[PDB]
Amino acid sequence: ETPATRPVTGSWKKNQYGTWYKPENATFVNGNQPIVTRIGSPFLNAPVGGNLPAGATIVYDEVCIQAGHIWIGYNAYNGNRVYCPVRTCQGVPPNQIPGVAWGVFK
Repeated sequence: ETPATRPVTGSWKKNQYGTWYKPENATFVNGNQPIVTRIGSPFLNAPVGGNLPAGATIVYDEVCIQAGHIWIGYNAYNGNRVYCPVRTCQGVPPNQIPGVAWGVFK
């Protein structure tokens, strides 16, 4: 597995890649802009899965922080780990600074 072994940061925890994540099951309703989604990894340098249409409702199970962005981790029908950037984050938690969301989080 390789996550953070010690009880750290509570909600957020850092994985082996140095990506901060948290398991959170929510619905992300994309706003008025299509978002570039990634697969496997939450990076701008990660393989692109496609663009998420504006107004698409995503059910995600994870939120990650990497590449100055906050990402949502969900799976596609092919089993792809799709990461959609949902907002920016200046720095890494616990002192994270999340920018405006590109949608809603239900």
